[PDB]
Amino acid sequence: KQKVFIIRKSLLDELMEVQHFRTIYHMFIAGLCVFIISTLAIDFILLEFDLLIFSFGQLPLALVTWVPMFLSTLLAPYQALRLWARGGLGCALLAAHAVVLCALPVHVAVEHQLPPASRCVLVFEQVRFLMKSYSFLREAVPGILRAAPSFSSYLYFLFCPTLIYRETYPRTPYVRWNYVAKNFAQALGCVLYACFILGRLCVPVFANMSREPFSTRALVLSILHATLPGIFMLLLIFFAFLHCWLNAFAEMLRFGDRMFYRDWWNSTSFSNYYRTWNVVVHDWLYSYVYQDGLRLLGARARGVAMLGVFLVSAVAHEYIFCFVLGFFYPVMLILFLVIGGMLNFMAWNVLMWTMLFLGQGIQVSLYCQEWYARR
Amino acid sequence: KQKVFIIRKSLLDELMEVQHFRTIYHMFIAGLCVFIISTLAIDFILLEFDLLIFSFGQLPLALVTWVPMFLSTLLAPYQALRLWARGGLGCALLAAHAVVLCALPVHVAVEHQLPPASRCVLVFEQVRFLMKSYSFLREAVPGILRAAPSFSSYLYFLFCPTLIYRETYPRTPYVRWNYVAKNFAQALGCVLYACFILGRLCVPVFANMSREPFSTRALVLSILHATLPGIFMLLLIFFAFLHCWLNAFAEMLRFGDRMFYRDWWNSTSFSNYYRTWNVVVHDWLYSYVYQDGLRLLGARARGVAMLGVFLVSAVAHEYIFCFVLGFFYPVMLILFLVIGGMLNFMAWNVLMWTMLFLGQGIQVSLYCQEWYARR
Amino acid sequence: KQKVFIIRKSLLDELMEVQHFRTIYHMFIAGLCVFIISTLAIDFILLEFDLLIFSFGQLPLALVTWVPMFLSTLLAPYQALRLWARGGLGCALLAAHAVVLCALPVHVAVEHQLPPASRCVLVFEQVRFLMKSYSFLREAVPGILRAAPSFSSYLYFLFCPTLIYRETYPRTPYVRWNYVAKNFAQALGCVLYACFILGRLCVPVFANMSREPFSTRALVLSILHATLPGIFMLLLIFFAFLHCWLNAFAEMLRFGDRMFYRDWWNSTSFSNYYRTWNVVVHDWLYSYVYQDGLRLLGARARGVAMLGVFLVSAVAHEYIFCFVLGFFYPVMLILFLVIGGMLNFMAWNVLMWTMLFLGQGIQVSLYCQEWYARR
Amino acid sequence: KQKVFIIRKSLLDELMEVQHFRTIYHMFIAGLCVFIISTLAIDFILLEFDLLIFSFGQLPLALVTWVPMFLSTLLAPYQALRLWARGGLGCALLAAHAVVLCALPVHVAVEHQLPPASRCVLVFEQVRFLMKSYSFLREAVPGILRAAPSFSSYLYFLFCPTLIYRETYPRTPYVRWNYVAKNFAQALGCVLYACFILGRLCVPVFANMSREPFSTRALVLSILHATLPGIFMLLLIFFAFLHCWLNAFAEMLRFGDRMFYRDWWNSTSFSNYYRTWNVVVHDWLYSYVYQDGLRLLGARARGVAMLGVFLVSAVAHEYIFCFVLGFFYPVMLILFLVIGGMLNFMAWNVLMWTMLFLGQGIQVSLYCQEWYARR
Ligand SMILES: CC(C)c1cccc(C(C)C)c1NC(=O)NCC1(c2ccc(N(C)C)cc2)CCCC1
Ligand SMILES: CC(C)c1cccc(C(C)C)c1NC(=O)NCC1(c2ccc(N(C)C)cc2)CCCC1
Ligand SMILES: CC(C)c1cccc(C(C)C)c1NC(=O)NCC1(c2ccc(N(C)C)cc2)CCCC1
Ligand SMILES: CC(C)c1cccc(C(C)C)c1NC(=O)NCC1(c2ccc(N(C)C)cc2)CCCC1
Ligand SMILES: CC(C)CCC[C@@H](C)[C@H]1CC[C@H]2[C@@H]3CC=C4C[C@@H](O)CC[C@]4(C)[C@H]3CC[C@]12C
Ligand SMILES: CC(C)CCC[C@@H](C)[C@H]1CC[C@H]2[C@@H]3CC=C4C[C@@H](O)CC[C@]4(C)[C@H]3CC[C@]12C
Ligand SMILES: CC(C)CCC[C@@H](C)[C@H]1CC[C@H]2[C@@H]3CC=C4C[C@@H](O)CC[C@]4(C)[C@H]3CC[C@]12C
Ligand SMILES: CC(C)CCC[C@@H](C)[C@H]1CC[C@H]2[C@@H]3CC=C4C[C@@H](O)CC[C@]4(C)[C@H]3CC[C@]12C
Ligand SMILES: CC(C)CCC[C@@H](C)[C@H]1CC[C@H]2[C@@H]3CC=C4C[C@@H](O)CC[C@]4(C)[C@H]3CC[C@]12C
Ligand SMILES: CC(C)CCC[C@@H](C)[C@H]1CC[C@H]2[C@@H]3CC=C4C[C@@H](O)CC[C@]4(C)[C@H]3CC[C@]12C
Ligand SMILES: CC(C)CCC[C@@H](C)[C@H]1CC[C@H]2[C@@H]3CC=C4C[C@@H](O)CC[C@]4(C)[C@H]3CC[C@]12C
Ligand SMILES: CC(C)CCC[C@@H](C)[C@H]1CC[C@H]2[C@@H]3CC=C4C[C@@H](O)CC[C@]4(C)[C@H]3CC[C@]12C
Ligand SMILES: CCCCCCCC/C=C\CCCCCCCC(=O)O
Ligand SMILES: CCCCCCCC/C=C\CCCCCCCC(=O)O
Ligand SMILES: CCCCCCCC/C=C\CCCCCCCC(=O)O
Ligand SMILES: CCCCCCCC/C=C\CCCCCCCC(=O)O
Repeated sequence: KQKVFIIRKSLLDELMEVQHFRTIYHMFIAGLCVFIISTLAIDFILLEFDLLIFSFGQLPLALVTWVPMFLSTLLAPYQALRLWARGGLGCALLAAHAVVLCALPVHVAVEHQLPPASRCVLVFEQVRFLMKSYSFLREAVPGILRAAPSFSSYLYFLFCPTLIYRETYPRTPYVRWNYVAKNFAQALGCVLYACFILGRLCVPVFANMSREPFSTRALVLSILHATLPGIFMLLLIFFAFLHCWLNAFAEMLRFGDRMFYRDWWNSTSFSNYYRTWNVVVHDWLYSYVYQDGLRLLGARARGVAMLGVFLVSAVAHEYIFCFVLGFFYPVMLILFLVIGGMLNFMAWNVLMWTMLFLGQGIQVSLYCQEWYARR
Repeated sequence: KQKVFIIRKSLLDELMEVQHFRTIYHMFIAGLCVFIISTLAIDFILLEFDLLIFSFGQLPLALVTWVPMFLSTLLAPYQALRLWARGGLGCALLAAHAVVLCALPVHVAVEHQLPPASRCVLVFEQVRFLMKSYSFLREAVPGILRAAPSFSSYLYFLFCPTLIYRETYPRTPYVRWNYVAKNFAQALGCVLYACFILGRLCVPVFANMSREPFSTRALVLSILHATLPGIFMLLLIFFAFLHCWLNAFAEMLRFGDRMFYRDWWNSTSFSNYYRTWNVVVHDWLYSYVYQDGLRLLGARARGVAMLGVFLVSAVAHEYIFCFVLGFFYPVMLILFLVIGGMLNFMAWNVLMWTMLFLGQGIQVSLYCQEWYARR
Repeated sequence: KQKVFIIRKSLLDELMEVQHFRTIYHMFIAGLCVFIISTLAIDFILLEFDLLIFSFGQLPLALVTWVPMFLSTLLAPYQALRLWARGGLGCALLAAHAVVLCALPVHVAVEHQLPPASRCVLVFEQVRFLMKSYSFLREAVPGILRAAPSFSSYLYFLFCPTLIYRETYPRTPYVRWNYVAKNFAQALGCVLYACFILGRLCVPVFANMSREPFSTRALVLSILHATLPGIFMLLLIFFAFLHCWLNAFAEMLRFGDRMFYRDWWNSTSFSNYYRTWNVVVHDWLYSYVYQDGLRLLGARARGVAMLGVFLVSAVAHEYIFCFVLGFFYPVMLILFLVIGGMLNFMAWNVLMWTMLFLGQGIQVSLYCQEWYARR
Repeated sequence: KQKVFIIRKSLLDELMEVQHFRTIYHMFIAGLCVFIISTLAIDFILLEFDLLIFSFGQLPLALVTWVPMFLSTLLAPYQALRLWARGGLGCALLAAHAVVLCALPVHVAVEHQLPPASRCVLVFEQVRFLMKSYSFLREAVPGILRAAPSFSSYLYFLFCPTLIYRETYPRTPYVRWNYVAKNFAQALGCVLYACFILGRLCVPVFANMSREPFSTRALVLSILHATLPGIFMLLLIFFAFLHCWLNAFAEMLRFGDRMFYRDWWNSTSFSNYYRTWNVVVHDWLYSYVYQDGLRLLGARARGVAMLGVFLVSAVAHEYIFCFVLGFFYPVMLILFLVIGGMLNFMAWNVLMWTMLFLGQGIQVSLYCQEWYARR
């Protein structure tokens, strides 16, 4: 079974009309308004824009080095498949493409001493492009093996908010530019909220790790003190980059099928949590690793087939982190596995939320430790 | 217009069945589970039961001095009205009743050096009894002025969750003891949550006010650091003593009409906020001060009639606080007035939530300052 | 034969209407009025409230340590039987319940140096709860043994004036609050009468036991001098705690079947005296020891079966006394046995009344001796 | 209206069959049995027969000097009226009769130093004989005044339990000698009970009045200590000499109309108390002073007519007391008047019983004081 596309609307959006959720939304904006008034009134007697100006250090060079990678992932796979579907040298071309964005974004990352944010831009873009380039390839190839995909659909697909290539993509009548303006305003608001959290309740508690004799009193209490930044960081990532950002693009491109996330907050079974969190990357990983592993192995036993998807999911995130902050030690590999093992096999809903709270409380602390032990 | 009673169910209860709210409920229990695991794991290498054992110092003497006050407010008003409705000395008896719980709970509060919690018990009980005793009198008196209320209904009314005396009180078929057991379990859970907040994120930041040279750096930043304890304290008071506790008693006594609070979190207009927060005391204050002021004055201009209710509401809360922690300075009088003036006259919803957040952030800080400057 | 309940009225109550008994009742109130006028006129040139304030020393702590015992005996037996009737761990829970009010009321009695009155409160409450908790268990268990009792009926039963659990309890139309007010007024009057007796005709004769060379002149004459306090103490216990108090609760709870005592004062045979004095505890002891001993033993000879009930009745009262005044020596064990042996086997009515008069004359004297030899 | 005689039975006798009163009766016999066992067991290591042997000092001379007085009151009035009803010297004879028992029982009382008991015998006999001799005279005389009573009826009347002379006296079929034997057994039992009270709870507390500095501490407390002997003395006088003794004679003489006392213990109004206590002397006093005062004065105003009966009643009792113990000071004149004034003019039932209790408590104390201040 390969995914078939329908015209359902993003669950939170149709839910965002129910009044009590507009209240919760307003309560969180009040929370932002409290941080901005208090930080203003304190630092007046300027702001924590220290992070934004620092973190976005070489953002010009980041975007100027994004451009050629985008041009390469645009041209290379299409030309490769087009000549290859005329019966050549494509085998070398797509491999050269696989290299041009496997070395370039690492070279430009390390050799030019990039800050974290403008590093995370390029690393996300390289995984993104690898995923959807390969997706298009594995879709188009079986069509060629009889004893030409439309270019416009490909270029469209490269900006479409989904990683599955269908060259159908059932669309909406028109574009509510008021709605996309609101969505990007909220996305920027979310970035400012995350900036305030990392500037105020994350750094000041963790700046002073130079005064640590390997005691467990400034690690456990610090982890608990940092669990709330942790949960806000994760939940803001969710809202900003899965309901603000992807819905904004799903609007601009007239893209239907806006189910990027089903109710993950309701997930009783942990399988349901994997199923209904970030459904776009889940759909790619499911279609192109699980349902291809099952075919390649021909395995009745998914036991080895799955834990393949989990292993790829585990290395991808550690690669990203290890890349973004230049840290050789994986924590979220070991934490990913130990949380996997706990929630997978070992009102149940509470345990997931608890093991998610510390699931963040650990991530932030153990990183802000070595982000300063390296500085 | 005097209030008429109907068999509607408490809004949050019928809302508590909708699944996303069961999620939020579970998220908050996860929060509690994180505090208990972390406090256990820290203080093992015992608990903050320091507060519970301290705050409930003479709780025995508190309940044993509650008993006679309850016996007096039970007997005195009924006997007085009963002989007074036989044509006597009642005028002296009700005045003696008005004294016996105006002096006794102050005497036993000050002259025995009571802690805060077992002080707040008696002060709530004395205001409670004054309010509903007077309520019964002003209901039954006009019935007597023709040129006898059933006693069982009075003793019932004295325990009924509403402050209006109707001696009808439309009732429910039977008693779901599973539901009341759940409600009291949640109420105790709420007290443990509040204990953890006051023991962990309120006291440790505020213990060190002995090292203050009248700087505004350890007042403003401390107020913002204490805004979140503030909001949790208020919102736990709401859930514990308006949906856990009063619904539990509204169940045990087969009492219908469980509308103690309409959607206050939705209140756009501030008048609506006063209308739909703690509807029981609002209903008493409305019926017996506003609609009686309007009658006494005969005033077309409510301008003096209202600001009477607000003034009584303002002195009552300051009396409680000033009593409970033995503090002569009113803050929430001046704060009550300055917040009144701001939200009353000066998407709007956000401003209320913001001016509520600091509305708490101020109360806690300015008190935990003088609770230690006196100790 | 297990007891079946009927709607008969308490014999003394229906007798209290016959005019000559209203005379005797008035004669005894005259007696009280003589003590109050004379004590007032003497001690003016204040009262014997010395005993009431002393005896009720830590009455606050007594009621606050009563509360958890009541909560435990409410919850534990029901929850245990309920899960045990779902096919568990109940066997441990009821044993933990059997401990929580076997140690707690002894600990709080001895380790806090309680006075006699506020000791007798808790010791009565622990025996009371043990008796009716066990009663409920042994009633409900045989219902479960087929190859759920209503909770409301259990909590009701826990306050019902009878120790047999029936969950039927045939009830009266309504509640004569005038009658219950009268009953509690009489009960308080009885306590004041008993206070006056112990303060005037018991202590002043017995304070001077420091001047005793083991002579029989200040023991026998003192015993006779103290026989009348003795009879008034017993007969006031009868009227206060079997016709004032239990009828007041049998009224408040709409409980029918108010036969707590048949005409004991008429008892010719001593078996009839055991049968018709304090019929509630007699009914429990009969149903759950005699009629269960007969079943367990399968004994045609009740000779060992009875003297079981008598032995339990003998140890229970000595346990109470030994507990209440902290006296290791049993007298009313030996006196209970010697009076048993005399009236059981060895116009006849007179001998019982005589052997009751000294039956009291002994108890008081032999106690007020060692209550001061220990002080 | 002069009294007319009917065949009603003594109220307590027909009441003595109702079972609860047989219980009270047995309770009082138990009380006697306790005094006899305890006095025996004490004085063994003989009895208080000291009083009986002392008080009945010259009882032989008392009876031998009773005889001639009886012979005189028998013969003199009959012979006087018989000759006087033959048309003489009768006017001198009845006057000589009035002297022969007005001087003789005083002479033999004082000049021979008689003890109290054997004095009270003769003083009762002289008032008794005066009353019924005069009664017969005032009955028979109006029959003679037309322009002979049967002797046997007179001699009978002189022993009849009533003071009104009717020479009809409606009689009963026969004589239940079992019943009269029981009555005299009870009468002797009552004398033994009174002896025990005066020997044990009256004298030992009052022997030590030689050690009094005119303090009010050994007068008020002693009066209260002696109120219970007081009430038993009065109530035993009632039972012994109005239900044991007069009913025994009302049996032996086949006399109907045994209403010597209606329910005095029920008397709400004090007029009812005078009406229904000792109805025999009341009937004489009513018939021969009140209904003759009203005739002599012809007074519409009974105000002076009554207070005549009260004055005669007041002097008669003080004469008796003053005679019996040789005490010149009247207390029960002043107490009679002060109790008269209080209960006559100034659930009401209680006050009478209270003012009776002290009404005795005073009498005994104030006498046992001067019975020893004279000895
Ligand atoms: C949030 C994470 C623990 C998680 C839980 C369950 C399932 C998944 C995948 C297989 C869909 C993920 N990982 C993810 O979605 N990674 C991609 C993104 C991501 C989210 C959070 C994090 N952090 C934990 C910082 C990193 C990447 C989504 C939004 C931005 C990219
Ligand atoms: C919460 C408060 C600012 C407020 C806002 C709007 C309207 C009212 C009244 C007129 C109903 C109140 N005050 C109140 O309800 N006082 C009584 C109680 C109360 C609530 C909070 C506080 N604190 C602010 C600690 C004190 C009392 C309700 C729950 C317990 C008693
Ligand atoms: C009064 C006692 C000697 C007695 C005689 C005959 C039968 C019984 C029982 C088996 C019903 C008792 N004991 C009793 O009833 N104990 C319980 C109570 C009791 C009564 C008197 C005493 N005292 C002798 C002080 C102690 C307990 C009843 C009222 C208060 C509790
Ligand atoms: C008992 C007395 C206070 C009293 C109250 C009310 C009415 C009367 C009369 C008018 C019938 C009397 N007095 C009386 O009855 N005197 C005669 C007797 C009497 C009774 C008691 C006393 N004492 C007070 C010792 C003296 C005489 C009756 C039984 C023996 C003679
Ligand atoms: C606009 C700026 C201030 C960011 C606002 C973020 C808020 C409005 C968004 C981001 C994540 C969202 C939450 C994530 C999921 C849940 C759990 C659900 O059971 C209740 C709604 C709730 C709690 C959502 C409410 C709206 C939400 C809180
Ligand atoms: C709070 C501080 C650290 C600001 C954080 C800035 C970074 C972490 C945030 C802000 C804007 C975000 C980016 C905006 C949108 C995109 C395009 C998408 O195709 C890849 C992810 C990427 C590149 C996001 C990654 C995370 C991001 C770069
Ligand atoms: C049981 C213990 C842990 C206390 C739990 C308190 C939680 C479950 C209760 C107390 C107060 C309640 C909240 C108060 C009002 C709102 C605003 C509304 O727009 C969304 C629901 C929400 C957010 C409620 C959800 C449930 C709630 C959070
Ligand atoms: C967190 C720490 C300080 C514990 C706080 C304990 C106090 C503040 C809480 C816990 C239980 C609460 C009480 C329980 C219920 C009642 C009965 C009601 O008729 C008056 C209010 C009153 C008396 C509550 C007042 C507030 C209260 C006393
Ligand atoms: C109200 C205060 C003063 C206490 C009064 C106690 C009196 C009124 C009560 C308590 C015990 C009762 C007594 C106990 C039993 C008997 C024996 C019976 O054969 C006659 C009634 C009699 C004598 C009762 C009469 C009423 C009584 C005496
Ligand atoms: C005369 C002086 C000593 C006063 C005596 C006070 C004591 C002995 C009396 C007064 C009130 C009585 C208590 C009131 C009612 C109850 C509740 C019942 O479920 C158990 C017995 C118990 C607890 C009684 C026991 C005896 C008691 C405690
Ligand atoms: C035979 C010896 C022991 C003397 C016995 C005296 C007793 C049995 C007699 C003498 C006086 C009598 C009492 C006097 C009047 C009353 C008041 C009445 O409302 C109840 C009966 C009662 C209480 C009588 C009961 C029997 C009585 C007590
Ligand atoms: C307790 C001690 C003092 C014994 C008292 C003995 C005296 C007071 C008692 C015992 C027997 C009684 C007497 C027996 C019967 C009679 C005959 C009657 O026609 C006159 C009264 C009279 C004479 C009684 C008067 C009181 C009396 C004399
Ligand atoms: C597993 C690692 C996470 C990789 C993140 C993938 C994000 C989802 C992928 C594609 C949808 C994004 C489409 C809209 C972004 C266009 C912005 C741009 O090109 O600058
Ligand atoms: C304005 C000051 C706030 C006063 C608080 C009043 C609370 C609401 C009043 C009555 C409803 C309470 C009924 C249930 C409580 C019974 C508990 C008890 O009696 O101990
Ligand atoms: C044998 C030892 C005597 C034990 C005494 C037992 C008393 C009779 C038992 C139960 C009936 C009492 C019911 C009314 C009391 C409720 C008062 C309360 O709970 O405080
Ligand atoms: C007012 C002073 C009291 C006087 C007492 C009078 C007693 C009642 C009078 C007469 C009835 C007595 C009849 C039986 C007694 C005969 C005994 C005898 O003669 O020895």
